[PDB]
Amino acid sequence: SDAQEILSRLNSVLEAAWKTILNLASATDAAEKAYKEGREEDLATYLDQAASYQSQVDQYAVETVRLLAELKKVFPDEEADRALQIAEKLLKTVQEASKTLDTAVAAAANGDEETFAKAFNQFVSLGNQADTLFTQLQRTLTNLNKK
Amino acid sequence: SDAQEILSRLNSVLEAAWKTILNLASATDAAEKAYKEGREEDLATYLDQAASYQSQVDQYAVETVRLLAELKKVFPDEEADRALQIAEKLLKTVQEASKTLDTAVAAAANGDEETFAKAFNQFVSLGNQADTLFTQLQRTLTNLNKK
Amino acid sequence: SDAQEILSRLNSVLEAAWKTILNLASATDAAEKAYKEGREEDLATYLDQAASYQSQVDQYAVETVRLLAELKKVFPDEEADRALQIAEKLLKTVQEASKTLDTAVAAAANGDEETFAKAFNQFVSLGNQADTLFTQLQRTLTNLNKK
Repeated sequence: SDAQEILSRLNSVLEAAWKTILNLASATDAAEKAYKEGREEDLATYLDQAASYQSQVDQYAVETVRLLAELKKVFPDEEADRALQIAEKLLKTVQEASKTLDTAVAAAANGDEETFAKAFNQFVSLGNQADTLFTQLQRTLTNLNKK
Repeated sequence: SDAQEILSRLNSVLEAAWKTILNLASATDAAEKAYKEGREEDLATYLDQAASYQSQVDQYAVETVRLLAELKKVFPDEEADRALQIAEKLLKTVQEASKTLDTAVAAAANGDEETFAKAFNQFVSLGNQADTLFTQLQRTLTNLNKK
Repeated sequence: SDAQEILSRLNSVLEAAWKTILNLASATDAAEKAYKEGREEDLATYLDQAASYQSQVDQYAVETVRLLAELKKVFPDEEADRALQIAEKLLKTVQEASKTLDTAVAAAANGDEETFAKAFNQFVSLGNQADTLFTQLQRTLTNLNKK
């Protein structure tokens, strides 16, 4: 409650989430390299790291929706509803990435490399889509904090 | 990686997975209660806890598949193939539980109770299917262990 | 140092402690269920989980007492002293709960249902006393926060 704690907690969440997204991208790049190189044990380690980071991204995206949902109850205006709709789409995308990574992780564990490569590429694309939404949300929040 | 060594590592993973499953069940029961009692914010915390334990169960289920896939490489076939098939099904089921719990967590944050309830009930049912597979897997492994 | 950093730290602590109190309630519910259903290994796990959350509650209560005393020094306030005396009752209560839970853990370990049942019932009751004090504490901090 009180929009100013909410907006400040939001900025902290998004700052932590961006770091997690960067770290996830380093794990993703490492996994792709290990796959190309044929190093299956390395790939397993990098996928497990990626899965861990993705779980944190998902958690932060959940918290982001919850904070903006609260903001919208406190100050029901067009802006608040727009910011919440972006965050809800961000959450949908990151959870779609999580599902796709799960498919890829299972396929690599099973040794089904065609399923793995397809799902892993879908996972990379969804991350890039999530990044676009993340930036959009940041721009909207700039308008809501008003310096 | 001898066969006796792999089988030992498996028994330890499944021991740890069972404890996580007990934690997941307590979190699930608590969420159901908070849901029934209309404690929105309490439910949110219990869903986050369930989601964390679920991700831990999924990681153990991945590790279990990886270990059995390795066991099938040290074998010229055995009841390894059957254990691996069960484990792969267990992983698929627990990942479906993660996917449905994600949907529920998002619907709860979005304030969409119909979508929450449908997904949460799917999550619970997949947990029961996973429990059956986990018990089946333990029974299969006992026959591979030789004491 | 500076009444506002102390207040924001107290805000963070009590928010973290409320989550821990939820986790304690879920473990307690789970132990009760395992006890009623006669699943002694499940019960032993859930008592251990309860004890862990209880001790985390204890630590947050310690930290809250220390922080309120610090606030009383640089922002003397009859609400800060009110909060401190509630926080100190809370600490005494949650410690008492830890003691009775220990008695229950030991009773379960010894397989002594008559000691166990008395200790467990006292533990649940103390947890309720603590929940009430925590509510009062929350309201008092809301007063101090003075919007």
